[PDB]
Amino acid sequence: MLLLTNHIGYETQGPKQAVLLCGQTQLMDDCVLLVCARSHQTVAKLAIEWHGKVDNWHQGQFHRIDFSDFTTPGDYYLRLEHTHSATFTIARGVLMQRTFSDVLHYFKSQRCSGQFDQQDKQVPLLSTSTTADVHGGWYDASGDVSKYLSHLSYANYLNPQQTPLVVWNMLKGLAVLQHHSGFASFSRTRLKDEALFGADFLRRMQNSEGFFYMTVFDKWSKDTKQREICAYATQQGHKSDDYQAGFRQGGGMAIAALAAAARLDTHGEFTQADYLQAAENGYWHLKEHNLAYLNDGVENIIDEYCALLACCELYRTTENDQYLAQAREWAQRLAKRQCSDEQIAHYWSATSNGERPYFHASDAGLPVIALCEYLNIETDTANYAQLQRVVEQACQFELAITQQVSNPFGYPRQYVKGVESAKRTSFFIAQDNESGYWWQGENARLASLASMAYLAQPHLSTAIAKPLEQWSQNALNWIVGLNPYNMCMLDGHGHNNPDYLPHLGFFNAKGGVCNGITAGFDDPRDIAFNPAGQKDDMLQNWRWGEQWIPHGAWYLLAIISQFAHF
Amino acid sequence: MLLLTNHIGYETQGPKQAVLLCGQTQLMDDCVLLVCARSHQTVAKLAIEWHGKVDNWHQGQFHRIDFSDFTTPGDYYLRLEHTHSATFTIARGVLMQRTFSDVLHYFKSQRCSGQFDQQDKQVPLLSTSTTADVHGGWYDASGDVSKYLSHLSYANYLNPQQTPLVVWNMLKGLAVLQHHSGFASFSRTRLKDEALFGADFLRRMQNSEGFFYMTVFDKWSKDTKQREICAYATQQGHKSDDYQAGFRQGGGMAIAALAAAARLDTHGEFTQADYLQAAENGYWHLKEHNLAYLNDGVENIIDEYCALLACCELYRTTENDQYLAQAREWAQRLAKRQCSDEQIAHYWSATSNGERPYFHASDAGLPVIALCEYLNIETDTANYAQLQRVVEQACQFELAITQQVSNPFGYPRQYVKGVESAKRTSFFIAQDNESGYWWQGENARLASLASMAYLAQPHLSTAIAKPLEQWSQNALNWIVGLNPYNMCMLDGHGHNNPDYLPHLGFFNAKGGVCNGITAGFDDPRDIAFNPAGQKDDMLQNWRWGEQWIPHGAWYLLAIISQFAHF
Repeated sequence: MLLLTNHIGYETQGPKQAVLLCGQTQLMDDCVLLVCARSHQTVAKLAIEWHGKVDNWHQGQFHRIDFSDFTTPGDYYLRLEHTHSATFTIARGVLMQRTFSDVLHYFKSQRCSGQFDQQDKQVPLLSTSTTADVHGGWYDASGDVSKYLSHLSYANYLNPQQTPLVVWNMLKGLAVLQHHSGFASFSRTRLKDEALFGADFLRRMQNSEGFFYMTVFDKWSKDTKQREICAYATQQGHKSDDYQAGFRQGGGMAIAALAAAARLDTHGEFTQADYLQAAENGYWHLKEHNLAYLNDGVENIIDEYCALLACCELYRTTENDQYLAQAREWAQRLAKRQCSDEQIAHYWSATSNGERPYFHASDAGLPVIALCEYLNIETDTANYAQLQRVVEQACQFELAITQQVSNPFGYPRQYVKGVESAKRTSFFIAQDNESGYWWQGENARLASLASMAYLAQPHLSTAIAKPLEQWSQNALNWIVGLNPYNMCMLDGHGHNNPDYLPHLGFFNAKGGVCNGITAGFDDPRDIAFNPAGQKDDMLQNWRWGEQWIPHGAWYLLAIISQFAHF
Repeated sequence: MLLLTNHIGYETQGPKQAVLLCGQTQLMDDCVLLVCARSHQTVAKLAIEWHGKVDNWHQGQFHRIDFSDFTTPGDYYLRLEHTHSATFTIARGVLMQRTFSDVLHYFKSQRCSGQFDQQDKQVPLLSTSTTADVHGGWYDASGDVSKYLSHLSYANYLNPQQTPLVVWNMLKGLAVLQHHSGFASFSRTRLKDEALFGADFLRRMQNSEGFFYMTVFDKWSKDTKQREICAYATQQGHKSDDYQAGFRQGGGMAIAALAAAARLDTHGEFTQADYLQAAENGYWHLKEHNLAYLNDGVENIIDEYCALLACCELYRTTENDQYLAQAREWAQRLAKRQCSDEQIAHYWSATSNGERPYFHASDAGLPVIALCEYLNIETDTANYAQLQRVVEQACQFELAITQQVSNPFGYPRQYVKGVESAKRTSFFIAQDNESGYWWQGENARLASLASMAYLAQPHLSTAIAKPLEQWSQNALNWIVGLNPYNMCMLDGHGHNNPDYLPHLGFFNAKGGVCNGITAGFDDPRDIAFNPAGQKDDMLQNWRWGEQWIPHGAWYLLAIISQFAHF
């Protein structure tokens, strides 16, 4: 008997729900009390909405309690007979003004420093006798002082955007809140400071030929002397000299950041001109050699969304028609990844035939986000209205799929497929993917989708506005404690914050978001977080408790997009 | 009915208590239940110890509940009829392994950066047309991006040690936990990284002539262009060109850090030789010109404790007898500050006549700490046994004074005197001091004293060991929520964390410790934290909610000393 809630709070003018975890499909009393937390007096009577089993999640039976129409600010909790929820807050831009500072502190806490950053001034390029100066940037995870543009390059369909995404997300934040007087001056300064710190690093990560180094990998040794520019593969981190980052391999996103970084009135250790050049150069180089840098030699959706962003950002900065033309092409290419099949319409396909769907535990939003950046700069109304309808259909999909089974928690669902298994709709990603091993929590994904929904509202019918308000909130709610494990994954907030590997001195950091909750280790249709079986297996326990900078970066853009939307 | 507890936990083999806040002097039933938090079954029956009123603290009536003899690890809470305490933990080195990481993250979060640090490369020296490169170090407070060796130099008896203390505390931490296998290798790396970052800054803060710059002050403007090397006075921060830091003005401590920094196998942006030189040079320069740099031209206790440390650290590093001789002199001088008067024995005197006692809301420990560093290096057994007895008597004092009135909370008491009041024993400092305005929370002071107790045990009888174990714990307990305001002052831990000025974007940072609780604003014998009267007055609300790097630094040394002691 648990009343699961957002451990932080709900928007005054926003969707609000909770979820009841119990034993039965119905109870005697069908009502829940919203109670003022100071006065302990009831302030609303709430109807329970029955549901029960969810996929095959062990914990028990789950039900929904909506209290959206309630719009009076303050602190409340839910009560149900004996049991009552944790206190939460209803206010305007609650998440933003509560967490934003701490998330940014996290980033500043995880800046590459000391021994490691000294060494990163003279880093071996694998297989050569060359060095590069690639100091700066952020350590990637609670237990990894390696620094990434991307990894899992070898699986092809999995490449997550890492250090670049951080930078671009931050710049994109500054963008939406420039002119917003409710965003404090010091708070704007802090976001520039961090963003430009990142930009500098991205600029340093570009080899003179025009490509960007993909990884600075230490094989998880925490050895200074093992820090090498490379790629790697498998869970044993076999290093390889394919360190050229293609569009999907984090290069596309690195261009987009540096182009946006160029538009700031201030700059970092490098000038605005320095950034823009590195962007333009880096783009036309990949326009030539992308395919040579792709492990399977075929561009997929990830390349398409990444490159579109790069072009959209370069046009904005330079106003040079070439880039609008390139955007237009990439957009048309991306719109082609919109596929319908015999059991679901307008899903995103990785492959061009529609045989393997797109699904991502990190950047799942970007398809729609990237199209929205295009729509923002596309003045020809034929092109606009075409790709407008793509964005509309893709959002209709996200809603359709997520509401096609019993889903009290509102957890965004997705179309997945394993290397050797059938296309199926799912809560979590296919564990049996091309990596051979890789799967973890999706907090990044959730916040990515949340961000997508908020940023798309400009280009969407007001028919589908309110539904996405809910979808996006339900995603965020999960991250901060409206989940079966009654666990806030944002550290230093809510309850039951998970740590990673304290006994080895690899702690989580306050303000960071951890990987999060996954499908069952043994049972794809169950749910798992640090399950007893594998909780102590250091080969597996990374999947849940460990923090990873994309989770934070997407959370940061989500809360800012949310703040802007109210 | 509140059962106040440590919001984190108690040592398995450590003193444990709670405090009952209620209405009455006695209750009907006189017993409290220690309850297992997982099984909800009783595990001990605890006697209440009656007390009632404390000084003139408004909240109500206070009683003690001791449960020290209970030594079974796990999670428990106290229950008393309907009401129960917050869950807490009993384990070995509980505070250290719970917080250490986060406190260090805080420091890395508060490193001087961005536009501010760029500007700190070319800082005007007030009244001249000179520049100094003083980039690095940590921002001083939640709402101050100025960087300090010390301030309140003008009041003479108030100078707190700031940036140097951080560095020295950290180095001193590394020292006690070198060889300690329970301190993770990565965790040692992080502490060096941060310490050496600090050392570099202290090295940069030394003008070539041999003195150190006292402050890098921006008049709280958060303006880049207002950053000037200077001193200042009053609450309006009137800048002045007396920027030479004497022994008490943070110079003594800066020497001590750089000397200890020289002993590390690794080094920062400057070499071990660079640090040692800056130390030796800086010392012999102050040995000459100290008096010229003191606002009132007279050395007081603060100079004596600061300089002793410097000498003790320089002897350890160089093994050059000159410094042991200097230590020996400073020690003899400091022992002279031990005074008895007609109502209290072996208090610390600021002035040489004993007319104004020493009391400090920051570094109150150092007298005894500095003598202990001397005792650590003093081989002549006459000198040792003399100053041994001083350290013994000074601790007997701290215990005597703190147990002379109804004191359920165990809050270390102190001998104070104002500009406008008689010598009196007190909980908090004299608000009516030489600053003209300055008084705040004493969390630094508490942790300073805790640290003192742990580090002194080597040189103390086992007769007075257990009492100081309790005193030190009772200090720490207060910081993390065993206080009338049921408030953990360590951010990201316990309950009711206070923020500072979020509406202006001057947030507290997770891992930091804030100023804390004070005497009543209107009533010296009451207690205050963000009281309604002054809570919104921005001229006064700094006194409570604001974070300040000494609180953190002393907390960090306390938890480390504690960890070492069990």
